[PDB]
Amino acid sequence: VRLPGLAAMRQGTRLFTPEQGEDLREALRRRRGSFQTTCEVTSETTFAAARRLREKASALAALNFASAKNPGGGFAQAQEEDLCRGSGLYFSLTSPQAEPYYAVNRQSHSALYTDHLIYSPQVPIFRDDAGQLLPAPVPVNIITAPAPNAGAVAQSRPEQLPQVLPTLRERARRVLGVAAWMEQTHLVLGAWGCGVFRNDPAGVARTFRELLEGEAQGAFEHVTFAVLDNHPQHPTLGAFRRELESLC
Ligand SMILES: Nc1ncnc2c1ncn2[C@@H]1O[C@H](COP(=O)(O)OP(=O)(O)OC[C@H]2O[C@H](O)[C@H](O)[C@@H]2O)[C@@H](O)[C@H]1O
Repeated sequence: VRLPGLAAMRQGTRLFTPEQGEDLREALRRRRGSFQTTCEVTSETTFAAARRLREKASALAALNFASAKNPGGGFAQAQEEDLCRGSGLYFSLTSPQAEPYYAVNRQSHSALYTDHLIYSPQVPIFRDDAGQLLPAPVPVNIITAPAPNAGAVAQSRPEQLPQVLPTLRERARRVLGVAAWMEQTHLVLGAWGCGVFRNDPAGVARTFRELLEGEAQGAFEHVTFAVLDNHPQHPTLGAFRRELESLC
């Protein structure tokens, strides 16, 4: 039997095309300065921070560290795979209205990818990190967007190297712009493409904080950076702790 909430979420899945970029900027403009934004940095999984926040959250959204080319990246240790094995996210990402995001990214033939985003609303979370069922499913909105593949740019098209950071900065701006357009109050962010995509975890942490300090200042109630780091040296998490300290 089909799981509860899957059909409503798949039916409501929506694509933001790159020609909507100024619609998303204006939504950020219009929402600037609405609250006192509290921003933590934690050790939890994206979905752990989600299930924590949901009882305080009018409008909960979390960022999927997405593959540009096939839904779920084709599945092993990555965040998007965490989200799919424990939620109905995959049923949304394979929806018909989302096909253009995967189709155009493939035709792009560029490691920086395009500026399409997938908004999946009310995605049921069914399991915790240990993998056990949940009493009741807890729903979360998911913005899906690929960070530029810094690793593939360096190994395949170094000419685009100077474009990695601008690309990541404008794309992060559209992610917050989607969240503002959908009037979301609580954002679960993280180490967007600092694992398999090889981006510099210091760079994405400061790019986030720059926008949270400028264009997106006050735009959301509560931002949670849920950076999972199992490596003993803890360099990813330590980069977001270090870089987000002034803003909290
Ligand atoms: N379950 C998790 N929950 C929260 N944070 C996590 C989790 N797993 C890892 N992190 C942290 O988030 C950081 C980045 O996790 P990554 O998934 O590599 O995102 P990307 O930007 O590199 O590219 C994702 C690609 O890899 C996949 O194949 C996708 O399909 C894409 O093709 C990790 O280093 C962790 O510190």
